[PDB]
Amino acid sequence: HGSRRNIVGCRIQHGWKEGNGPVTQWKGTVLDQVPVNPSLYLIKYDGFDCVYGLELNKDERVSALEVLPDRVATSRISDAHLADTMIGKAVEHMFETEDGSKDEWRGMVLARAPVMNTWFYITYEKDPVLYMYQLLDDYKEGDLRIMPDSLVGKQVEYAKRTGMVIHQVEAKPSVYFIKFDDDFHIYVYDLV
Ligand SMILES: O=C(c1ccc(C(=O)N2CCC(CCN3CCCC3)CC2)c(Nc2ccccc2)c1)N1CCC(CCN2CCCC2)CC1
Ligand SMILES: [Cl-]
Ligand SMILES: [Mg+2]
Repeated sequence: HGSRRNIVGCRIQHGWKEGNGPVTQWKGTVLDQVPVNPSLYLIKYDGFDCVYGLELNKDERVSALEVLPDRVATSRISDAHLADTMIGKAVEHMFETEDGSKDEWRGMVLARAPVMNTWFYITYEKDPVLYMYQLLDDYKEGDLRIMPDSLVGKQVEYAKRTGMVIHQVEAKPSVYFIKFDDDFHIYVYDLV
């Protein structure tokens, strides 16, 4: 009935059209495939640090999906001990604004990212979606300071809106990834 190759670990490009807007072009890297919903992929789009969830084969807003011949480089971590003990910790993450002023955001390092092995999954208190950064390099730069059964498959309802729990964070088993309807962000909540 039709068999194709898997796209996890591959870089892709596709067109995007929402509403009466024009078709825009995008490049990205497919990070993983959700077990409790294999149609849902986690993608890191070129030039942005949020991890997004899209059904790249069923979403009618997607067009001209192609797989690139690019091979994501398998670099070596410059500091395995720091990379290992940093996971699961609360952090202060320094960012830079327009005027050059510095914003500092409370976050938590969740895990090492797949496919891009020098990047880290991280979420923030005032922005609880899934982010990806090369945290070891910010740490050396001095912009990162470190501080001292599964619900996957269930649905969660919030009043601000329904989503599904798609992943349990290993280092913090009460923290889960949630994919909400009609929102391509991956939310990171503590479900207690
Ligand atoms: O460049 C972005 C950015 C990104 C995405 C977005 C943003 O929302 N999008 C951009 C790309 C995404 C790909 C998914 N589609 C791509 C094809 C299919 C679906 C989705 C949409 C954004 N939007 C924007 C830009 C200008 C004016 C109005 C809206 C902006 N930044 C700068 C860094 C900042 C960091 C915030 N964290 C710092 C500490 C804690 C929070 C985030 C915003
Ligand atoms: Cl904060
Ligand atoms: Mg603070």
